[PDB]
Amino acid sequence: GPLGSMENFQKVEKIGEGTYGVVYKARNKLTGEVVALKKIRLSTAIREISLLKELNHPNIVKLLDVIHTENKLYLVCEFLHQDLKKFMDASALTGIPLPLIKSYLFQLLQGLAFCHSHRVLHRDLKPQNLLINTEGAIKLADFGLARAFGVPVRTYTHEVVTLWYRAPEILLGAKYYSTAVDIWSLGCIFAEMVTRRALFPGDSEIDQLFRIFRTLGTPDEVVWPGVTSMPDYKPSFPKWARQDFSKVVPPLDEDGRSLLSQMLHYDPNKRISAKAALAHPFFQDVTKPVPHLRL
Ligand SMILES: CCC(=O)N1CCN(CC)c2cc(C(=O)OC)ccc21
Repeated sequence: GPLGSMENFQKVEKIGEGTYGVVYKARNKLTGEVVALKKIRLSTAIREISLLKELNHPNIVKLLDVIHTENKLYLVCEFLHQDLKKFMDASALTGIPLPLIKSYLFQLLQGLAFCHSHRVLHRDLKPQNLLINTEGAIKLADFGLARAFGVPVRTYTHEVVTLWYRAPEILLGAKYYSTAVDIWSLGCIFAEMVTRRALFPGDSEIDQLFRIFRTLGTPDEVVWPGVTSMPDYKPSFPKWARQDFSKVVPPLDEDGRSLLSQMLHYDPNKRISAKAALAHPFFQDVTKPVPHLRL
């Protein structure tokens, strides 16, 4: 077993925790570089992860190296100074300005268009893993693997937001997710930036599914062909009627609501793609504003 390959890094503070890893702000004792370090205590993962080292995009957090040591895997990443979750909480009383919301949505759709073109899915987009900098950029981080691994961290306080961004086909037991799962997650994040409240804040898998049903209507073969034969579908689901989007995301203009409605189509095969969404009229006036960041 290897040793010593981490002596060059000085942990500065903890910045995140997940089911299978802990994330630190760290200073390379030699380089002087400040990085983010994910520590996973302990195959197909090595090839899948090392493939993420080549997916380089201005809207994807750069993965710098992958360091295997003493039955611990380290991921070394570029460091950003704030995540969208904290920025959204910092703006809860003022709201994020719409031109900045639009900029952020456009950039993340650019990021997803890139990954999806390379047949990479994120699988777990959440405000907490969208990272922002002072110059107005936002970046995707913490790509979810197809086969999770690593010893679960016993100190992991779970989070209320865990299921809030999960696409309905995942919740209904689809075995093979498509890139449409990421568009759903981003639509949920788009709505939350606009309204300052989570769109579908479910606290169990069935609560998550039912919160979606009460808002968009219980799906049937009319809007989602094949849904009634999905693994976890139950003919005994309650039958809620669809609400109108004017009530779900005020104060979003008609272009925004139109784009959002397409990001939240039940049928993954009808849900808009990242590339098509970039062409939506909502973005004809997109700009790149500066956020006001504290630290
Ligand atoms: C290499 C570490 C990594 O894989 N990830 C995904 C895990 N997290 C979330 C805590 C993360 C945060 C930051 C960051 O700059 O936070 C301010 C940078 C990278 C990562």
